[PDB]
Amino acid sequence: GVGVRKDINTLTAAETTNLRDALRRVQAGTGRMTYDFIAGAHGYPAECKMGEYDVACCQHGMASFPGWHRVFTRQMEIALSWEGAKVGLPYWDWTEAFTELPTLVSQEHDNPFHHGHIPGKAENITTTRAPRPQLFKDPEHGEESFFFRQALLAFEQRDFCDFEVQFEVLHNALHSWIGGTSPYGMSTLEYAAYDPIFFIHHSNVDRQFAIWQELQKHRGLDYNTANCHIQDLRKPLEPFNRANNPVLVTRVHSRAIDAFNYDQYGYQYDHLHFHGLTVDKLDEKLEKRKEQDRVFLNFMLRGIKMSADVVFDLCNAQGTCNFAGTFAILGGPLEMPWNFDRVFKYDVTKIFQQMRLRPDSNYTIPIRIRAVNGMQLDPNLLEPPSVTFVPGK
Ligand SMILES: *[C@@H]1O[C@H](CO[C@@H]2O[C@@H](C)[C@@H](O)[C@@H](O)[C@@H]2O)[C@@H](O[C@@H]2O[C@H](CO)[C@@H](O[C@@H]3O[C@H](CO[C@H]4O[C@H](CO)[C@@H](O)[C@H](O)[C@@H]4O[C@@H]4O[C@H](CO)[C@@H](O)[C@H](O)[C@H]4NC(C)=O)[C@@H](O)[C@H](O)[C@@H]3O)[C@H](O)[C@H]2NC(C)=O)[C@H](O)[C@H]1NC(C)=O
Ligand SMILES: *[C@@H]1O[C@H](CO)[C@@H](O)[C@H](O)[C@H]1NC(C)=O
Ligand code: CUO
Ligand SMILES: [Br-]
Ligand SMILES: [Br-]
Repeated sequence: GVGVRKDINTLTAAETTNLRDALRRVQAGTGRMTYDFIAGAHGYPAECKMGEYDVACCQHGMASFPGWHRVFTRQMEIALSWEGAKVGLPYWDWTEAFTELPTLVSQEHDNPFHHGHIPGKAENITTTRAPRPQLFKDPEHGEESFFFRQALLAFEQRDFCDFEVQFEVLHNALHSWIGGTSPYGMSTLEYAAYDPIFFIHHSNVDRQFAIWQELQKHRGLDYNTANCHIQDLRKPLEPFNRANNPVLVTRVHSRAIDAFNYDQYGYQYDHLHFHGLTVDKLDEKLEKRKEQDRVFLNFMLRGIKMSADVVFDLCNAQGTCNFAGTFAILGGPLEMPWNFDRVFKYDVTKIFQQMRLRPDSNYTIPIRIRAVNGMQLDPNLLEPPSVTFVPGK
């Protein structure tokens, strides 16, 4: 139990009550660490500097994102343990089909997981959620969950920095589509960590990282280190490196390169079976996907000082158009500027096949970009995608 992250759907009523009691104490600010102190490491109030400008400390849009958020998620989990939690932060596997948010977080009354207070505002100013409909309805009408298929393409990657782009962009969709137009909530960088669902999401995100590390181990590849962005992964994961961090284990292991070894931080998962597949069976499924000829769109992403949803259509030369996919960017005015150094890949094989289009056919791919407050943005904010054909192996 202690330090064990369980699937949220396996919690007992006693474990649920215990986690709620521990979070209530962390949010009350009377305990060893306060919810504000921890949540403030992520976005608002800006706790980092980029020269003279105050910026959010969370690392996004870069190879250090998984390690930064691994350490952050453990920091909150330790705060809960110090206030009596007997289990670790449960993970919600949102790659399984679901029709509503987990009851742990959706219960409105007597539930610390429902929302968080915004520091600096009156006590009744809290995070809210405004969930977007595609959170619950597969926008591609495909086989299994939209999020499952996106996760498989991430898990296919055999290099950490290639994995990381797929991984992080998938994780953005849950932020965007839980928070929606909420002024304070999951869909902005500034306030997302004040909603306790942040940490249920990031427990699952961290478990996906752990699953990919198991895949890399089984493949005979790097899983406790990486050979890309080598100096970047040695930078401090601010603010966890600072002397006022009361948690020894996160303060002393406060580089992304240290964060590959999650055991040393004192936690583990109940298991790492992805949809009840062992690691060898998962990798077998990934290898089978690679036997087919596929078409991908390739997007170059960068921070745009806001969060947004991108949608694209595939239109044949006669003007018949079908929805071809979607992804999200997480951000806000406090973001550290960023540009990925490689494409974000998006599988459009099925929609090309169904429209009887080859990659070298005549077609267009219209792009739309909408900020999470609902405002349409200029599609030219992002470079148009490129098209690749990948023959089956
Ligand atoms: C959500 O909670 C907020 C916050 O309310 C606070 O917390 C709750 C728990 C209670 O303790 C409240 O007493 C407390 O304020 C609620 O918003 C509050 O609602 C009440 C009732 O409508 C308002 O009362 C009115 O208050 C004004 C005076 O407001 C001045 O003084 C307040 C301190 O008493 C300050 O918070 C205000 O910012 C404001 O300060 C003024 O600043 C000007 C500068 O131009 C100067 O004149 C002075 O510096 C000062 N003026 C004064 C003191 O006259 C009063 O005139 C009026 O007659 C009412 O009594 C609260 O003002 C209001 N607070 C805020 C911050 O908006 C919401 O109602 C809650 N919402 C829900 C949905 O529940
Ligand atoms: C694309 O359209 C042009 C005319 O606009 C035509 O000459 C060409 O054959 C078309 N290509 C395909 C692959 O249909
Ligand atoms: O939180 Cu900083 O990105 Cu999920
Ligand atoms: Br709400
Ligand atoms: Br580097």
